[PDB]
Amino acid sequence: PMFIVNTNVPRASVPDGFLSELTQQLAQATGKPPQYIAVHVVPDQLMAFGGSSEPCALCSLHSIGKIGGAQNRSYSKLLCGLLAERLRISPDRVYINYYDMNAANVGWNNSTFA
Amino acid sequence: PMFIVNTNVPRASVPDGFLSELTQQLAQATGKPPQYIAVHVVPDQLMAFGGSSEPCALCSLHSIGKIGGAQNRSYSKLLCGLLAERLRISPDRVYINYYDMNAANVGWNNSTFA
Amino acid sequence: PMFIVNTNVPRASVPDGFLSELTQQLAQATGKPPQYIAVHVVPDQLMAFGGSSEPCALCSLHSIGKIGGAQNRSYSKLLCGLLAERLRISPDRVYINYYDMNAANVGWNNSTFA
Ligand SMILES: O=C(O)c1cc(-c2cn[nH]c2)ccc1Oc1ccccc1
Ligand SMILES: O=C(O)c1cc(-c2cn[nH]c2)ccc1Oc1ccccc1
Repeated sequence: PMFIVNTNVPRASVPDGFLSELTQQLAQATGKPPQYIAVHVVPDQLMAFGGSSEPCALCSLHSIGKIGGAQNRSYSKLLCGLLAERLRISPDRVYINYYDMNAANVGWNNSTFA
Repeated sequence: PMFIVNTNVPRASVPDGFLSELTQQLAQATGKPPQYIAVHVVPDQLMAFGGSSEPCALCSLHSIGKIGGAQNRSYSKLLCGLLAERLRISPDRVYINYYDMNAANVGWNNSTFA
Repeated sequence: PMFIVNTNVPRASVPDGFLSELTQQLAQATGKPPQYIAVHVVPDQLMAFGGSSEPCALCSLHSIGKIGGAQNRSYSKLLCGLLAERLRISPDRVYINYYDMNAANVGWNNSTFA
């Protein structure tokens, strides 16, 4: 999968090791090999949630297959938990958008998937 | 609703309270509870529109329902106007990608909206 | 179309005129009018690909209508070729997500397309 986090929480508060932990945990959760997992964190952002500048996060999980009701709930729980634990962002100020990418619509290594 | 603005307009040009303004106008325009309205502004971007460096913006508005023909026309007029008045970006150098997210694909507060 | 590059390659490693080259090349590959081609490059990002933080890119290319595997493979090679040659990014560490936007869900110039 591809996972992206945008947040108003500053650079300093992003623990070293956090990108690795997202890669590890996302492999463990999705049933996907970690070699192709991409993770992206953007701190120091001018954003708001409900109008308020209290810590928040706008996130994105792109996957080729394996997206739906029950799975997206378990990923939400895992990643909210991780953002709360590591960046002190409350779960109710996190949004995670899930996308099921069709294989031909994902470019990689001078071509596309499958 | 989630609204994101990326622009080559510098940090200094974004007026104080712009995020709240976007949150008020989006709450009106969509009829949605204000607590669910997220906004994000990214200034100083290395962007071009038509190959030119002139002020421009690339935006997106994600929502669970309330996305379609007339609504999007109206959102575009509202939002381009706000970007013209506040950021001094000509409407013809603005894109806003609209997305109608299914409830099961939007994570929040340790779960999804399903 | 709209092309967006996010990378951990620094600001300085991005050559001058790279946005015009991307605009040039996208116009000649796709046949689309250059005036509506939007490009966005975001250097110095905190990201990892396959657990590792060697130079990488997570990209997107949005078009109105008409997406297929033949075109996407050609765009992938073209775009991967430009990132190798100019940004020193190995093609096996580049994702490009393709999207077929409906005309009505792309806001522009106070209205939407078609
Ligand atoms: O988890 C995925 O399905 C997966 C998803 C993506 C992706 C990048 N942007 N949008 C989607 C890339 C590689 C993947 O992993 C693969 C690993 C091996 C073979 C095929 C895909
Ligand atoms: O190349 C495209 O398909 C195209 C894509 C977009 C777009 C913006 N955000 N997401 C997609 C806008 C105009 C386009 O070009 C057009 C040219 C003429 C008429 C309509 C669209």
